[PDB]
Amino acid sequence: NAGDSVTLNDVANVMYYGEAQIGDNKQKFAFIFDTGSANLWVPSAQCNTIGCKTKNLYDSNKSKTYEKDGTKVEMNYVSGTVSGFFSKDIVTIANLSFPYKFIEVTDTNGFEPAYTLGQFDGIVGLGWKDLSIGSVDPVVVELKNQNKIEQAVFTFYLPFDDKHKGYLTIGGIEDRFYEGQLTYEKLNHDLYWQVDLDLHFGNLTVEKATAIVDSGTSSITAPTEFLNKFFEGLDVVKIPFLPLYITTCNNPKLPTLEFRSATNVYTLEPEYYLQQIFDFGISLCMVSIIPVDLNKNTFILGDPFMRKYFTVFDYDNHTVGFALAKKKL
Amino acid sequence: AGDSVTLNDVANVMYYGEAQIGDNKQKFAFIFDTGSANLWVPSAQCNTIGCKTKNLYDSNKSKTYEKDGTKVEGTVSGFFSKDIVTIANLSFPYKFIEVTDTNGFEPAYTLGQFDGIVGLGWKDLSIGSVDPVVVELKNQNKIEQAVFTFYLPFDDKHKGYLTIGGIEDRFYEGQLTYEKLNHDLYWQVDLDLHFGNLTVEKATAIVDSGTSSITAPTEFLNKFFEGLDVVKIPFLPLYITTCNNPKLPTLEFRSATNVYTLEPEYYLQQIFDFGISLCMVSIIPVDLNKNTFILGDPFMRKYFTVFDYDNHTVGFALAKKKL
Repeated sequence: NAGDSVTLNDVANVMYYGEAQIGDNKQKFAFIFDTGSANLWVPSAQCNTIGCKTKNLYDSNKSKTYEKDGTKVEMNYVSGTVSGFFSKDIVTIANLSFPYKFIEVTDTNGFEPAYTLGQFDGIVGLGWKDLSIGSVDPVVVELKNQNKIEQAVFTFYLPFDDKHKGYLTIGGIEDRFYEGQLTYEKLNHDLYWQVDLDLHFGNLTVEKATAIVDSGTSSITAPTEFLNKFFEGLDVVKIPFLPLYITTCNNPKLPTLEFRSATNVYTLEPEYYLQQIFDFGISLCMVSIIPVDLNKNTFILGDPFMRKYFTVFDYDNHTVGFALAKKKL
Repeated sequence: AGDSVTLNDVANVMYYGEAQIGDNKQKFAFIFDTGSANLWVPSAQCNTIGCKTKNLYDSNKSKTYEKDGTKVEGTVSGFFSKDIVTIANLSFPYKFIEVTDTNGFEPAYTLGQFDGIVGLGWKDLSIGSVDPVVVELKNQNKIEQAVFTFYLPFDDKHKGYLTIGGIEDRFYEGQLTYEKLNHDLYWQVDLDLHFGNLTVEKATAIVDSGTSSITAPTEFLNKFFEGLDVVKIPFLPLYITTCNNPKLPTLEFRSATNVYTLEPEYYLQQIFDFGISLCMVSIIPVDLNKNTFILGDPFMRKYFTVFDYDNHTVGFALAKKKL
């Protein structure tokens, strides 16, 4: 149960990034690690677009272990659209080099404006394999298969705020990151890490909601209609044309969020979904609860929820685990 | 003698009006945009997330459709088409873009209540070298001068207007003041600028009905904002200050012969009010050519604007508060 960690750098509580490497010469890139998708991708040396103009581009010419593939591919998100092509090379994460098949991205035009605004180069998928010929095993599964970790498991620890680092630990669950006992839940489908829940948000309930636990979303997200009802009488103001929700930091009306599994209960107090945004004359916060319409009743438990709950993702037992993150390491 | 399209203002970020294409006279919502030079409508064969709630142009239904198909394309794509456009019951043969892919309009194509954009720029700004709609109309004897004007209502509770073919009394006070274009491209103009402590000689200023803000290059803007008590939201183009922030200076723009100003009250939009009153500042960073600034809606709300092809000028006057 010996773990292996990539340090995660926290920018303003909105995105967490870590470093990994590709190529025998070990080209460095910044990544979001995204439990929502399955591939590793990086912006290619031959990505022209404006977005790529600022990023670290992967150069195959300089890697003695590169191996052409050339298969064009296009994968999509909430985020949403991205295109390019498969390449094999040696990838290094935390300290483990392994041969992987990844995507060089040459088109990032439906990754705007998420991409340009961000200080990541590409994305490490920590999701589940596609049933397609021959999609790749996700990096953590591959590691297990190559016998480089003993368990196909990874955890997240995100620090309460700006002044401390976060951690993606691969291949072992480390006591240092939480208090009490992990609690575990069963998954319902295997596209991603999806959990069944009963939600109580202020006056609002939904029985049998499904929550994606997703490390690369910086908010709790919920269907528009339901979030519309959520905010009413809460004295939350939406900035027109922006996904931005502002309220007074000490708003006493703002409820503690409950999510109920079969046996368990997790709550999310205001303080974990509020980020101070302004401080002249009053303390003004953004609320990290935003509307995204996905499948029926589908909610995403992103960074705010994980800032409270250290979370374990076990491919091997098909479960997600939860416990109170330690306040200091 | 003008013809005006009514602009509806949503939240002060964008104004849209209606136009038509084709004999079956299909209707669409357009941004009327002096910072471009083509007409773009979404195509019936647009697929993307965005297009799926729009009014999509269907050549098949219009008997006056004439097929072009020339591929056009930073990151919006389609093909050219000919058909008759009607704007302000002025009807004309035109070459526009049917858009099939919407990602370059999409940091908020989906969020906006528009279908397309009618460009109001200069032919040399156009893809495909299209005479501008107002030029056509003057050539065709359909209006009286190649001239158009914008009146933007200083809030939601009022209609705005794009008037074509004439400069109308009803929109302004005092004299009109004119600047000659430094180039026939954008509606662009040499101004000396004075933003607080920063001055800049002979900057170029694009007068732009499709931008919702003033724009300045990045470094210059972040310097303008230092010590003003303005804060940026991580990760967005949003800047928030207290509404009666007394340190906010009036923008100043000078030509050889005229002076224009823009006080805080024109570049601030109220945003929060629980306890204290908070504002968003309609000045944002954009990097174009070296000393190029955009004078967007915040400026045009103070100043009624006149765009004149014949005399290669823009004119300015204080907009009537009440029509």
